[PDB]
Amino acid sequence: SFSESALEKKLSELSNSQQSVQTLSLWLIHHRKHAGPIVSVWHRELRKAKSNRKLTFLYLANDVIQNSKRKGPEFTREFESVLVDAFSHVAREADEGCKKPLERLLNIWQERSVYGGEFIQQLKLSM
Amino acid sequence: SFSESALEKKLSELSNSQQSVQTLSLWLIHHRKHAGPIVSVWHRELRKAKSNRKLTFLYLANDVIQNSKRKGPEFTREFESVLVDAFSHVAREADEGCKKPLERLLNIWQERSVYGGEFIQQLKLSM
Amino acid sequence: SSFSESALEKKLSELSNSQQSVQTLSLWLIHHRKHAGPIVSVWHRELRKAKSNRKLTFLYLANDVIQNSKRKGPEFTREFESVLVDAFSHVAREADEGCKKPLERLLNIWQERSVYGGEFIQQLKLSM
Amino acid sequence: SSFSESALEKKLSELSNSQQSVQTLSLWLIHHRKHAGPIVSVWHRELRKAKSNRKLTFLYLANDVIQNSKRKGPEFTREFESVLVDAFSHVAREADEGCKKPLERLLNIWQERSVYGGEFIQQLKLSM
Ligand SMILES: [Cl-]
Ligand SMILES: [Cl-]
Ligand SMILES: [Cl-]
Ligand SMILES: [Cl-]
Ligand SMILES: [Cl-]
Ligand SMILES: [Cl-]
Repeated sequence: SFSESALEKKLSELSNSQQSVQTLSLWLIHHRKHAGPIVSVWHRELRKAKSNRKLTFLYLANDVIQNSKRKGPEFTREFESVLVDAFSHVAREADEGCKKPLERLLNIWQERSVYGGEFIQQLKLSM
Repeated sequence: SFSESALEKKLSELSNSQQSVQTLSLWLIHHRKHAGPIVSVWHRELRKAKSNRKLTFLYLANDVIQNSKRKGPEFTREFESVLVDAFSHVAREADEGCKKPLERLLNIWQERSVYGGEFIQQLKLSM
Repeated sequence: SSFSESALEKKLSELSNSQQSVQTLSLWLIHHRKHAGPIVSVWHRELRKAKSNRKLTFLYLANDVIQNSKRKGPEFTREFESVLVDAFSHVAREADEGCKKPLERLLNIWQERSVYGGEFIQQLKLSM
Repeated sequence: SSFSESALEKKLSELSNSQQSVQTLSLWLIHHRKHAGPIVSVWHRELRKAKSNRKLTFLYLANDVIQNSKRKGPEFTREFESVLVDAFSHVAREADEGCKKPLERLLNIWQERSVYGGEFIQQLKLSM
């Protein structure tokens, strides 16, 4: 049964596993009566989610919208109200911390003295 | 046995699987006699590799350098000559096409008429 | 991009487990629906060659192509009908036959590098 | 960041299969080596709760901590010695017991959405 608490839990559990997006999309479409609150929760949770989890939220929106069309235009219309905000948020958050693995790599190298501090500084500056 | 052809093949097969980097690092360290050509091939192949494959090449360099230290300083020294170039290349390539999934998403939405052209244009502009 | 079996092989070798990668390739395959026969044939050839951890994405791609091809014509539904059961069967067998592969590859790393003594590896190995 | 079992649980829940994620968490655990006992205890508790596809990363993290902890002291080598065999055994059992999970989840999607008739699903299902 649908509950906003059940949704927060499934969104929190939304992983990188290939089945994750489509499995959740099936449950969301079964509960299309609640399309408005679903999108409201999705939007709130997309903003709260970490930089690396955000892009999977848009994949979820894409799968839900595309597959909901054969059932009703409610998901298409509900998502339409938040998508400009959603895309602009993910696009700037993608930019801010795109080199996060590179920054993390140099931090590991510094802390584990993989190279000397001067060489670390050259690598940092090269970014 | 080591061959630059055997290396190109293993680098080409270097995937996202958790074991991929450390498994290849074991073979590269066994063949540390060839550290110079290994790094030369790695560097050439890192540049030829696609944007999404490039970061795994640096993870490979990190694992090789860290683990080679108990055997000899050759990998540390050989990598030192190319790392400023390697990091600067990955850091700009990360930036150029960070929003590649977002750009690809909008292209799917346009082509599959998920939303009308005017709404697609708003989403594009929001990036 | 103009259709060719070589272009398709390169696209399948670069296919990743991401939704945007499956769906971007799916757009190109449906644009080239005139070649559904050769497309399905190459897809199946490349699926069998593919690494155990890459096989599942091929099935996600087939489903995305079939579902989205319907509004364009019956070509892909028809072409995949004859191979999808065998394609799924292959993935079913290979997933069982290569299930222990990540733990075996992990153990291989630990046999070579772990600082715990020899009996520890045997204990891990026995657990499997 | 100051050490706490709650901070560690949050860090483990955000731990990804990427090298930079395993190694960044590993830096923090070795900095907090004074708490090796409680760290290993939480790690093991969180590994068992973790989704089948997330379990393997915990083992990569344990190995990175043990290898890099040595130059700092014997705390982590000592603490992981007593649990790593059981931790590995759990992953060995769960990988076999949940091997067919991705194909089963794929079939679940196709049962709900596929445009091929009912007999097709049964044929896929029989292949497993
Ligand atoms: Cl509710
Ligand atoms: Cl549905
Ligand atoms: Cl050679
Ligand atoms: Cl080694
Ligand atoms: Cl299409
Ligand atoms: Cl450390």
